[PDB]
This record gives sequence, structure tokens and C-alpha cells, in this order.
Amino acid sequence: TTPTVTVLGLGPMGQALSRALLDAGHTVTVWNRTESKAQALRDRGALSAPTPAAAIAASDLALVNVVDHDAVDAILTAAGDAPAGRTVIGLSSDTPDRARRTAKLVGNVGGRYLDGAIMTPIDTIGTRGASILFAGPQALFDEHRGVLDTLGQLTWVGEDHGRAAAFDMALLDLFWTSVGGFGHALMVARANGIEPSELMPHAHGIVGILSPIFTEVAQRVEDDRHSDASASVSSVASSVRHLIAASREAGVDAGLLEAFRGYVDATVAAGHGDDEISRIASEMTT
Amino acid sequence: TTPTVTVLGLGPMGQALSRALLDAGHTVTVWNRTESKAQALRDRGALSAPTPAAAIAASDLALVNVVDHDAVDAILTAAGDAPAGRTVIGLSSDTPDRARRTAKLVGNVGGRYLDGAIMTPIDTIGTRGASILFAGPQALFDEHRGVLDTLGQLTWVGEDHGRAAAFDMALLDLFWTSVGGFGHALMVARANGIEPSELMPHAHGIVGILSPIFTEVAQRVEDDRHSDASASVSSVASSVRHLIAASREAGVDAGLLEAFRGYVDATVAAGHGDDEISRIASEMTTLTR
Ligand SMILES: NC(=O)C1=CN([C@@H]2O[C@H](COP(=O)(O)OP(=O)(O)OC[C@H]3O[C@@H](n4cnc5c(N)ncnc54)[C@H](OP(=O)(O)O)[C@@H]3O)[C@@H](O)[C@H]2O)C=CC1
Ligand SMILES: NC(=O)C1=CN([C@@H]2O[C@H](COP(=O)(O)OP(=O)(O)OC[C@H]3O[C@@H](n4cnc5c(N)ncnc54)[C@H](OP(=O)(O)O)[C@@H]3O)[C@@H](O)[C@H]2O)C=CC1
Ligand SMILES: CCCC[C@H](CC)CO
Ligand SMILES: CCCC[C@H](CC)CO
Repeated sequence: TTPTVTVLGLGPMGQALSRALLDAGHTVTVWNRTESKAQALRDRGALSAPTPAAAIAASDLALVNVVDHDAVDAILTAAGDAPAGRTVIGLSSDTPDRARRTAKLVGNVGGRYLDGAIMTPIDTIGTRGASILFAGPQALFDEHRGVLDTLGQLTWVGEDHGRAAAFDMALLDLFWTSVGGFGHALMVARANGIEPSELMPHAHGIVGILSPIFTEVAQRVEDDRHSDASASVSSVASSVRHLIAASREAGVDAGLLEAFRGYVDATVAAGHGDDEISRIASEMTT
Repeated sequence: TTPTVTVLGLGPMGQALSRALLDAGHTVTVWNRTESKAQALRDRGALSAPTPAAAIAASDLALVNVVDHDAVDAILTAAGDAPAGRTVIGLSSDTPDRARRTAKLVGNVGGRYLDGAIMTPIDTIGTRGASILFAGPQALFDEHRGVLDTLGQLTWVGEDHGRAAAFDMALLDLFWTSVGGFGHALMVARANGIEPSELMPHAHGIVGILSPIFTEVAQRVEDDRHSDASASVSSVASSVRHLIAASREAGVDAGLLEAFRGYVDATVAAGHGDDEISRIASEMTTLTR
């Protein structure tokens, strides 16, 4: 009558997943390599299991939320034949080939596998603000959607077990590159007498322009249409040099902007200085 | 009564500025090094002037919107004494020390100077979605704010003529780094059979999580508070390796992520793997600790 779910991995995100499943009223079994991280959840109604095999054998569905697929696959090695007749969902960020290999590891012991990628922070889990992408057999996603729906908005992205991970590689590239730019910006600003609290209203303004700019860049890349520029490659080839000089003056490394400059300069050298900045990423090939 | 404004520089942003000032009912004079670029604005009601001196002498306020301060200073040199008794606003992105240099060039010929930085794209200009930062004498900003308010939301950031540029250097760093990430992401997604149109709903979701994350990282940096992590440095140290491997496999250079990894790895090596990702940027220093 009541669905069973196991969560293996009780770092910040695995705690968040466990609390959401417990609030939904599922029977939740938890396991972590560092055992005592389960204690806060046992106080909230979770059941612990002492080993990965015992944890997976307790439920129809096991979610594995750990640092990477070396950790996932180590947990599956320890679990042995426990996945047989059960479903494993990988929720551990790694490459598409690791998601496919882990699918194979689970199938070769008689389990079924979905791969997922959580694209939102812990505060969002258990709300309509969370976004989780899934890949693998459509029917298996449909079979477990009822339990998984309490976690957030789910999107199935394809049959290929690696496809959620492929989205994750692209989306986390955008995310972490932006985070690197933000932390750099705060360092250089602070060296110029602008504390983070004073910058932040304006930094929110920059975040506010990204969606419409990205929409246009994506459309231009699909159209292969880089003409009629509103902001040219030659203009940013001038600007990025200023930004690097400012970094240098402040004693802050400029490696992200230096990499960017290399692409911009290669676009100018290729004869596309007059084109929209949608052209620059072409020069990232090699 | 009717305000007089000159725009010097008719690239895409100078055209946008000029259209917004004309749409507001101002008396707009325009000048560009390449004179043919003035025709569409003359049809909208702009006056054109043949030289920078004649352009600046036509108006109480001159906006200079060109690629950099080497171009600004070449235009103001050509204008000679035309700025005397008038106000020049630089709207051309460059360093704080170039903004201060240009301020002194204007003051040398008896003009007044504000430096400004436009922080939004051409479509926003003339709307409440635009943002322009200004630096220089507060009273001079106040004198011209009624004309300038037709371009967008305005922020005066202080009396030092370099200070709008200092914000610009920080904010464009964030912006272009993010654009570099985005263009890279599209190329790696395409190699993996995900076209830009299929990625974009999800990319908008990532943009949607940045502001609260940035607000937290800024508070932690101010507080020097990197503990009780919800996303640890050790975790991103693993993640960024995956990202770089995926770039390699797609035939795409991973320079930006490689640079980030070096900071992440240095933070782990400093014994801060369990800390929040707010700690990473410390390792960007090139100063002796
Ligand atoms: N935190 C977040 O906001 C988000 C996280 N994610 C993803 O969720 C996953 C988990 O993230 P998060 O909770 O932050 O934690 P981490 O990525 O820091 O992973 C820590 C967890 O992995 C376990 N682990 C590490 N190595 C091994 C191993 N060899 N064997 C067994 N378990 C191991 C840890 O066990 P122990 O406690 O014993 O050290 C702990 O449970 C990651 O893949 C991350 O990318 C996705 C979106 C957001
Ligand atoms: N486009 C945008 O969305 C935004 C632009 N900005 C800033 O606004 C400024 C203008 O941007 P944008 O319109 O895109 O154009 P560009 O940065 O490409 O600059 C082009 C303008 O500069 C002029 N110019 C270049 N070199 C010289 C020179 N030596 N002497 C005289 N004029 C010269 C060009 O003249 P000519 O026509 O004869 O070549 C043209 O008018 C830049 O500093 C930019 O960073 C700010 C926010 C957004
Ligand atoms: C600092 C929070 C990071 C969450 C992010 C979600 C895409 C990466 O794991
Ligand atoms: C691609 C449009 C670029 C606008 C940007 C505004 C901060 C930089 O000039």
C-alpha cells in the first residue's frame, strides 16, 4: 500500500531527498558510508540499513546520491545481487559514459536503471522549484514517477541512459563557469573599493540580462546567422583586454578571461570581427 | 527650454541612444567617424554635424559612445575647445584610469565630465530595463539626470570619475565569463545531440538559480563564513573533471573550466575541501600570502 524507497548517500543533497520522501509518507530506508549521518533522518522516521546490500534489498526503488560514479559503482559492487528485481536511479553527477556503464552494471545483476541529474540546489527539493532530468526506458520512468514526483518537476529526456548526463554536462558547464566569473568579479571589485553588498544589486541586473541574450545567441547559432550585430566581436576584443588589465592590477589571476580572449582574438583573425558575439564559440573547436 | 544632446559614435549602441533621445523629443545632433551611419537618424529627426567640434558645439550635453577611450580621446582632441562650458559624458567601456584621464582632458578645455557605463543591451535602451551607471560630480549628474532618465534607470556611484568604470570592470567580467560558459555549453551539447533549442528551457532554469546562489556567496565572502556547506569544494573538484572530459570528448577546448579547476584544486590543497564553493575565489590571488 505504501511505496518503499532507499536513499544511499546522505550528504546535503541526500538528506534533502530523504526529507522530501519522508514528508510524502513513503517508507524510507537510508544508508551512508559514514554511518552516523543517518541519525538526523532516523529521528525524522527513516529506517537505516547497515550495508548497501541490505539498504537496496529493503525497497523497490533505490536512489544513489553520492559525489560521482566511482562512488556509485563501489556501492553497487558492495550491494552484489541486491538490485535484482529492483530499480536503481543514479542521481550522482558524472559523464554520459559513466551513466551508461552503471546502467550495464545494474542490468547485469538483474536490476533496472534510470539515470537522473538534479539541476537545482538543496533548498528547492520537495517543491515545484526543483528540476530533475531522467534518462532510460520511458516505461520505467512512468512506473516510478509517482514516488519521484514529490522531489520536484521531472523531465524525461530520452531512452539513451547517458542523455540526462549529457544535459548535466552542458548545464553545469554554464553554471560553474558563471560561478567562476562571479567569484572573480567580487575579488577584483573588492580590490577597487566595492564590497560585495554594494555590487550585488548590479550583479543581479547582469543575471537579469542573460536569459534574453542567451535566447538570441542560441537562435543565431542554430540559424548560423552571425551578421547584423548589436554587439560585435571586435568590440569585446577591446573590452576583454580592459578586464584582464584590471585583474592584473588587482593581483587576481585572469585565466577565465584569458581563455575567453583567445577565442575572441581567433574570431577576429578569422575575419569575423564585425559579427555578433554568437560567432565566438565557433573558435572553441580543437 | 528644449534640451540639446549630441551623440558622438553611431555604432549599434550610439544608434539606440540617439533613437531613445529623439523619441523623448530632445534636439539631437549626431556625429560618426563614418558619416553614412547618420542618415537613418536624420530621417528620425536628428541633426548631423560634420566634425566633432561642430557636433559638441551644437548642444549643452555630449555623449561619447565608441569602442574605447583611445577613440574617445581622439574625438575630444579633434573637438579642441568645443567642450568649453558644456558637459561631456563618456559612455565607452574602458578602465577606471582611462575614465580619470578623459575627465582631465575635458577639464583642460573648460568642459565638465561625467563617466558612465551602460550595463544592458541595445534593445533595453529607452526602457526601464536599461541600467546606466555614472561617476563624477553629484551636482553635474543632477543637472543632466532629467535628459539622461529617458535612456534607462540611472545610478550615480560616486564622485571619483573612475568609479563607474570600476563597477563596469566587475560586472562585465561576470557577464562575458558567463557568455563564454554559455557558448561552450552549446558546443558540447550539440556534440552530444542536443540542439540549442532543446537545451534552452533548461539553460533558462540555470540562469534562474544564479541570483540566490550569488547572494549567498557574496554574504559568505563578506562574513568570511565558508562552513556548513550545502555544496562543497570537494564535490565540485570531482564535477569539474567530468565537465573537462566531456569538452575534450566533444572536440571543444576547455580553457575556462581548466582555469576554474586550478582554483578548485588549490582550495582542496589548502585544506578547504569541506567548505562551501564561496571559498574558491580566494585561490585566484597572485599575491604572496
Ligand atoms: N548539493 C547540491 O546542491 C547539489 C548536488 N547535486 C549532486 O548530488 C550529488 C551529491 O551531492 P552532495 O550531497 O552535495 O554531496 P557530495 O557530492 O559532496 O558527495 C558526498 C556523498 O558521497 C559519499 N561518497 C563519496 N565517496 C564515496 C565512496 N567512495 N563510497 C561511498 N560513498 C561515497 C559521501 O559519503 P560520506 O558521508 O561517507 O563522506 C556522501 O554521502 C553530487 O553528485 C552532486 O553533484 C546536484 C545538484 C545540487
Ligand atoms: N552594443 C551593446 O549592446 C553595448 C555597448 N556598450 C558599450 O558602448 C560602446 C559602443 O558600443 P557599440 O555601439 O556596440 O560599438 P563598438 O564598441 O563596436 O564601437 C563602434 C563605434 O566606435 C567608433 N570608433 C571606433 N574607433 C574609433 C576611432 N578611432 N575614432 C572614432 N570613432 C571610432 C565607430 O566608428 P565607425 O562607425 O566610423 O567605425 C563606431 O561609432 C562600447 O564601449 C561598448 O562596450 C555598452 C553596453 C551594451
Ligand atoms: C551552490 C549550489 C550548487 C547547485 C548546482 C545546481 C545545478 C550545482 O550542483
Ligand atoms: C551581447 C550584448 C552585450 C551587452 C553587454 C551589457 C552588459 C556588454 O556590452
